[PDB]
Amino acid sequence: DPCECSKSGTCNCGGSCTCTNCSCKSCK
Ligand SMILES: [Cd+2]
Ligand SMILES: [Cd+2]
Ligand SMILES: [Cd+2]
Repeated sequence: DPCECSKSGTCNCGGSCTCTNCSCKSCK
């Protein structure tokens, strides 16, 4: 299962990360 980021289509890691198995440079 992909991360809500790639799943949903619109990442939302602006501020704090909550989702699991992430891989964004805006959080990581
Ligand atoms: Cd993200
Ligand atoms: Cd994240
Ligand atoms: Cd994510």
